Amino acid sequence: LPALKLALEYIVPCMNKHGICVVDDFLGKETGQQIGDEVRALHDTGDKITWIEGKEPGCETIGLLMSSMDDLIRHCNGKLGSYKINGRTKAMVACYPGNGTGYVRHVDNPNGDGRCVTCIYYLNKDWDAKVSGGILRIFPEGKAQFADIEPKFDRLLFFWSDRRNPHEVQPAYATRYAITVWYFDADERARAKVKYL
Ligand SMILES: COc1ccc2cc(-c3cnc(C(=O)NCC(=O)O)c(O)c3)ccc2c1
Ligand SMILES: [Mn+2]
Repeated sequence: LPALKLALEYIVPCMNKHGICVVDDFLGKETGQQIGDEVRALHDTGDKITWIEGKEPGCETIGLLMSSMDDLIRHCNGKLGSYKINGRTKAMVACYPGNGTGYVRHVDNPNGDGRCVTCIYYLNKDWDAKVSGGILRIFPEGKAQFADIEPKFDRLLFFWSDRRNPHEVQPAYATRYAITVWYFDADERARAKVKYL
């Protein structure tokens, strides 16, 4: 699907209706394999998370992914709830070493630091939840039933960052790589800037 078709006909209505969106095969085997090579390079060369602006040497494919997310979000702007997106963080590359680690139930932005949307990219090739686990569970503002998201390769996930989506990362018994970008709300972020100082 083209960027604006994907955005308008899927991500926008889907975030409004559920607040959680998954897009599979986002960039294809070739681009995704390259992204994975770069991430595996970052970790297998040498703080289990690192921040990438996208123009660093060797992260050019990562910057490509960040740019693609940006394109989607540009097309969603003004249609994603009442938020106006005017910026985003750098990309956080995250590693779960595979020793039974995870992340306890948490909320990304519970103190109004400006982040509304969370964007995760999964680079895990031939990943079996049964054997390796590492599933992300989102409990969408209650909603009676949670959502289990496998970190399947070339998968792009969006969800609201505020209290609406509490989520946990179930223990990982294989090495788990992902890339996360957060998108800001203009007004919330401007109020946050003043409070921090
Ligand atoms: C010390 O400075 C910081 C600043 C921000 C940080 C954010 C996270 C974080 C938050 N959420 C998730 C998550 O929900 N991941 C779901 C998934 O991977 O599928 C995650 O993996 C990692 C961890 C450490 C941080 C350290
Ligand atoms: Mn999180």
